[PDB]
Amino acid sequence: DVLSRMISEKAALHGLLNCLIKEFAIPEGYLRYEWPDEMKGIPPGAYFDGADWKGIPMMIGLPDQLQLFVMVDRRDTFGSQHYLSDVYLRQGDWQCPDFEPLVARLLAACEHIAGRKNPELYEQILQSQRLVSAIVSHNGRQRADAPLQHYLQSEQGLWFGHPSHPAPKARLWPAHLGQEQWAPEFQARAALHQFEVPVDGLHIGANGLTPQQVLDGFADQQPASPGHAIICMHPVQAQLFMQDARVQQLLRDNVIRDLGQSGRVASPTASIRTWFIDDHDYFIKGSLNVRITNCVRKNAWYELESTVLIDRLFRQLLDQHADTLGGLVAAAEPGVVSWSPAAAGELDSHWFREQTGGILRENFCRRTGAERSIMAGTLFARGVDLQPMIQTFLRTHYGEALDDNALLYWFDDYQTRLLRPVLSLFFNHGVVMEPHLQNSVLVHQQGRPQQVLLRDFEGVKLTDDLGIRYIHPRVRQSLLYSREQGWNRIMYCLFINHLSETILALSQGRPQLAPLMWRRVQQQLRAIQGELKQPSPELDALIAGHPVACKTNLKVRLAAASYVRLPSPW
Amino acid sequence: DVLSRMISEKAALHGLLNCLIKEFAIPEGYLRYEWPDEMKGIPPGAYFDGADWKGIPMMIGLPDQLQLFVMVDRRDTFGSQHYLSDVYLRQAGDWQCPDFEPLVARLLAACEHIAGRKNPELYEQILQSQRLVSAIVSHNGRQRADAPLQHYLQSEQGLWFGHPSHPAPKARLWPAHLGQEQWAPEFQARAALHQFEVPVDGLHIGANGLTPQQVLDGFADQQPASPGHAIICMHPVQAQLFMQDARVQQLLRDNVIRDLGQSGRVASPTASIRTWFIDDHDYFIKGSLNVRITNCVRKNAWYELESTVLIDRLFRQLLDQHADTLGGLVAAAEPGVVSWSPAAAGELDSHWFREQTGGILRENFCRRTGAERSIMAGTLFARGVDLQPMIQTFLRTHYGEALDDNALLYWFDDYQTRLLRPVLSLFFNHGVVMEPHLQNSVLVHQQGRPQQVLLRDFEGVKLTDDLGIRYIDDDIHPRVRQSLLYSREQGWNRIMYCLFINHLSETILALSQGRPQLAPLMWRRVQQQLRAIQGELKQPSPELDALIAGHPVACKTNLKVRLAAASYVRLPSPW
Ligand SMILES: Nc1ncnc2c1ncn2[C@@H]1O[C@H](COP(=O)(O)O)[C@@H](O)[C@H]1O
Ligand SMILES: Nc1ncnc2c1ncn2[C@@H]1O[C@H](COP(=O)(O)O)[C@@H](O)[C@H]1O
Repeated sequence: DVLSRMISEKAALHGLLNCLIKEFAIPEGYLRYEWPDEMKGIPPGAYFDGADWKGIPMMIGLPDQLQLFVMVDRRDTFGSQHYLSDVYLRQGDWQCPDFEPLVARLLAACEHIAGRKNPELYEQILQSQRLVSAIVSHNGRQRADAPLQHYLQSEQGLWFGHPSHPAPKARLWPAHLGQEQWAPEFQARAALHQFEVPVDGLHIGANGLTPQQVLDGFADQQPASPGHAIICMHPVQAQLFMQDARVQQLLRDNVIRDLGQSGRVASPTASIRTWFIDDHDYFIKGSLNVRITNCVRKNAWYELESTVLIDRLFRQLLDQHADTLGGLVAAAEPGVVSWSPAAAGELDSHWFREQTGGILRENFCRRTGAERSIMAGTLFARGVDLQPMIQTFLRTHYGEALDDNALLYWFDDYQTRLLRPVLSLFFNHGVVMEPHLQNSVLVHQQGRPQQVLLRDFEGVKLTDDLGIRYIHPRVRQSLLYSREQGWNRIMYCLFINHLSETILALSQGRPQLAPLMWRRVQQQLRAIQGELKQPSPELDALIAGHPVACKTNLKVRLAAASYVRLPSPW
Repeated sequence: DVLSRMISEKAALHGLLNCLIKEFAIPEGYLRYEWPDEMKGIPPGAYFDGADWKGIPMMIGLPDQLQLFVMVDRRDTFGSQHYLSDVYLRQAGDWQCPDFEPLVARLLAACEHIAGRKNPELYEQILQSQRLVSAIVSHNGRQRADAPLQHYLQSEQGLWFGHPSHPAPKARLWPAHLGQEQWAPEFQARAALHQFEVPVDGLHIGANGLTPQQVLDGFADQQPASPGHAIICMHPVQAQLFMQDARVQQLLRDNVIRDLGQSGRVASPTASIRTWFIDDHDYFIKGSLNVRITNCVRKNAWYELESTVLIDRLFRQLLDQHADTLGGLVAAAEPGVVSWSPAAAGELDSHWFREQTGGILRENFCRRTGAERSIMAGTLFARGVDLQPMIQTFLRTHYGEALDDNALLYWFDDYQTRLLRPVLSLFFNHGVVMEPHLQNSVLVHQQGRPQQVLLRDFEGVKLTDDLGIRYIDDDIHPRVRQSLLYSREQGWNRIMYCLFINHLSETILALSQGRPQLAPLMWRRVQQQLRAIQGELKQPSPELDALIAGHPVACKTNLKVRLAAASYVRLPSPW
């Protein structure tokens, strides 16, 4: 309980330091691995364990006459390391300030470096940590590695959320309407909200499903009277929707009808607005007009059309270019539904469509099996005891302690399945996936990696030189990336977001494996380069040793910023 | 170096904390197992590891407004626990964690307030001892941490930290100029012993089973002596002191005695400093050392030299006729004893001459036991240069694998039985009071399985008034008998302190590191063992009954007795 608060404060803190080190200290030059010239105020027990130093001293100089001390377990160029001491600060004698005080000062430091302040961020960092405390407390009695035993529990078990983010669990629910009833981390379940709507205003996109079968995937249609159909949305989305005067106007005129929470019974997933239904053919991905992680997460009209277009393309690449796809497994997105009143104003129509918009994703579990499939973020995350959960999950599958050569063999299998499809798609066809931890699902046979399923069509882009060569101009704009923009994304998602976290969780207690795992990534890049059918200059530079693009989560909140570069592990 | 220093500050702090818990806090009721009501100043990392609390909160109210906080691994009646955090202090005021010197200063001041007396000399002795430890850890810090457990001399030499419940374990007050490294077993010191040539007519020789001449050659080669003279030998620092005296100078000028410098056997001091080991020699040499080491002056008193003879005669008789009543005792013999004084000196001068020159021979048990099968207990249960209990690695090696709970309980059981039976057998059956603390004990083991617990040191053997004193022939100097004579209760306090607080408590804390739930199981095995031994005693034991039924055990002090003008306290029973 106090324990739960204490667990949450260390987790949040570690998230905030990842950002400081990655976004600011490494790019700008503020980090050195050295001991302070004067340790006054730091207790012996923070850096001395009885026999030796607890790892390596880390110092961060900060323009404002501010210093930061922390012990770490490794040197890493991507800023991935286990922190082995509390954080200490000096302006003067060293201090160990409380959570909030520490956040306040560190954020302040980042605001000077940035030249801008953010009124809202501070309260978001604290909100996020107070949820995590509620979460740890609620979930603290289960076996620690239980999230990795079933697909759904892994969506529900990203306790700490994104691991390089200042406010991972920021969720700004409306005037009451609840928290815990909608949180995956609380095993949230609910009947989806339903409306009955005239068919003249429906928009349906579909691939190999009839417009009727697309509706059937969202709602049982039988209660619809003729000339009508049933749409569903997040109960929170439905209450905000029934708060516009344009929806009240329509409900009073009996153009649309409210059917309450009468829909399929579903569990939301780590993305909050995508719902899972055990043994149904589809996940449901709706719009939620709510600030999740600082951002309204919505299905814009042209994205509803993106999705269809993308789905059809992956199907066409598979049927004809399977062997230049590098072993690709992806969840399809076969249908898309929205509603707007007939002969509505262009602006009204945008807003109705965006509010009611929904996508169907293939429930890959029917195909992969729900007890073989783990969201990649939960796989490489830490349990309620703050240990990386991967460690014991391998232990019970392997049948004993894993030696160095079993971690390297396992890693090799894993990273091969991530890199081969991603890099095949970008250089052979100009398709840009987004393989961060939360768009990837490992499929595994008794623990041995089989495939890494990739999802999320919102995140798929097409390059102007290649991909786009496979419709409305605004949809086109949404889909299009330059070859450079796209390569930055693939650099960040694959190496910094994903495998950097993979190697860290596998290499706990054994930091010497880290460069061994990096050399092996470098050797896998080479073998895949020779397997490509098109020019790959960008991959040559990465293989050479050139800097790697990295997306930012703190910095983008301070400036009026987007990406930095970090030196390459090889 | 900086790492070595920190290892020593941690080690010394822990020893001093032991004293405070054992001699003030627990007996006077200043101790509670309880979180502060306010944590400000203490960092999260000091009590929280990421998942759970690093053990149990320990807290001490010190009458002078001062309070103390330290995380410990267990609750213990004797003050035996592993400390799992730095030490924190607060007045009236946030918590803080002072450096070693201030931390020692404020702890000292608090114990002094209780006592009403200050001892700044003990303060300097605390700092001085920590510094020698700093040097010791740095000199030895590269050998394998359990190397001191592989050979007998090594075991005498690798008591890196000394007495673990003492505020100044390594403090040794030689004249400032004679150095520390040259005489320290922790620096693998060796030396030729210092010799004088002396006329035979002032020798006072005690021998059991040996001729006078064999006793002499036990200390030195008598070959360089001229007719009617012998060669006695001596700690070279003691010869420095012995030669200060005007009486000695006067013999030197008159050529009655000659100074032969350091020309005797090269030998290696052992943990008691004044007792030398020679590899493959029949005997240890135990000399006087008129220097303050730890809590006493290490002279063989003139009357202790007479009594050694009688206790050795006595032990031989017991071991020979009364075997069945001795509980399996193994004890190092002390068969010869030499000293010199001028034949025409009076009592006072003769007594003083005899204490400067006093020598005791003790049997090199390693001739029976084997050098590689023998370990001083003190070290056996001590921390290596890494601050880990050396017995852990010692046992895992000899057992091939990691020892499970049972394995440790079994090993403990074979150990305490062989320590307890002899000691209690000697005290109840015969009234012979031994002093079985960690340094008066050697474990004879076979591939790590404990075989004998040999016991040593006749200087502190006493005989009870009701029983033990019966063994001595009533034509003995009154002073020699006064020295041997304990009351039954004086006798019982000592044994209780040595057996259970000094010894097994340490055995148990070492064996049971990282597994504190074995301590009560182990104290229970101890208790069943007392009941067993009792039904085997030939005489009554109303004190053993009191102990079994959970009455408080007697505890010797090492800080309190240094502050008082009080030598003992009572601690509550483990069971
Ligand atoms: N390692 C991760 N990388 C990216 N997003 C993550 C990660 N872990 C959790 N998430 C969350 O998953 C959601 C993805 O949202 P989006 O990418 O906008 O569809 C965001 O709320 C993220 O905060
Ligand atoms: N645990 C211990 N108990 C008693 N003496 C010890 C202990 N550890 C080290 N020693 C040293 O062993 C020597 C024995 O002294 P004595 O009591 O005269 O035999 C003293 O110098 C002590 O400092």
